[PDB]
Amino acid sequence: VFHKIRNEDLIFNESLGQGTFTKIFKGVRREVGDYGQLHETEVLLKVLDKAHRNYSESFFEAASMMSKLSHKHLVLNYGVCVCGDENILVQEFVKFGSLDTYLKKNKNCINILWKLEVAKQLAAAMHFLEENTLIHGNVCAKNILLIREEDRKTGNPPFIKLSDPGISITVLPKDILQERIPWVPPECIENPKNLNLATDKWSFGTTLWEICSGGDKPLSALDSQRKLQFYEDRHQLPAPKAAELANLINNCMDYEPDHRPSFRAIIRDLNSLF
Ligand SMILES: NC(=O)Nc1cc(-c2cccc(F)c2)sc1C(=O)N[C@H]1CCCNC1
Repeated sequence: VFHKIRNEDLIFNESLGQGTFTKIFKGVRREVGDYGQLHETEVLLKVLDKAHRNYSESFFEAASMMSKLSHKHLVLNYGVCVCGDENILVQEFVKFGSLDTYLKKNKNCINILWKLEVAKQLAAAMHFLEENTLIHGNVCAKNILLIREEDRKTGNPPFIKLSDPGISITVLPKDILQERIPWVPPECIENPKNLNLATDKWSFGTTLWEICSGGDKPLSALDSQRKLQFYEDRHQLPAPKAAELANLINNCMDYEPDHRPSFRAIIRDLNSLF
């Protein structure tokens, strides 16, 4: 199902961080492109920790998810590297990296109309998954990649893409899920089998909170057991200073999954701002 790329066509360079049970690297891919021309393509190389190769089917399923469909806001997958004892995804390389990084570093420079722009693009991506009845399962600012930055001359907005969700929370071990509170919904903490489309509405609300808070991670001062108890007492996240989106956030982060608004409704809400 995955296109096969030979290890000798791939150079592994700098380390770009890690995900849950994964390492990610900037790489270079030599390939034949349109019109027969040879190219050196920057790629993202994503390697599943060999200590955790038992999650490999989830690893590769989460990727084929993003390539079932084609959409302008979904990161492209190029294939899998065929090299022996290893599990390596080859993906589009996004130059400006993760949204959470970019929010922390540019906290000052971001205004309400940049949040709103990014928030809209994300909602358009989620709307598109919605219509296809496709669950992402791991919406968060770190899984949003900045294709391009705002341009203060052309007035052109940033453009973001959504990364694949990684190993699924249906198989991940319980303390990973609990540390992912409050991106993981209450119903999924209670039972990961409760993964639904309404999962992504909650996480979207958490991601909007991240976007309005300049790289702050919600509930970060709270250890695991307190995160759990936050959900027992049915608390809501604090209103972000930039508070234009607090009501939308709370509306998405509804403890009742069936009451979370559709992304069509969310987009209307976002489009009704001055
Ligand atoms: N495709 C691509 O460029 N990805 C990509 C590019 C990143 C990046 C790009 C430029 C500079 C830099 F420091 C990092 S980070 C990242 C990524 O996908 N990170 C994972 C880590 C944890 C959760 N899943 C997101």
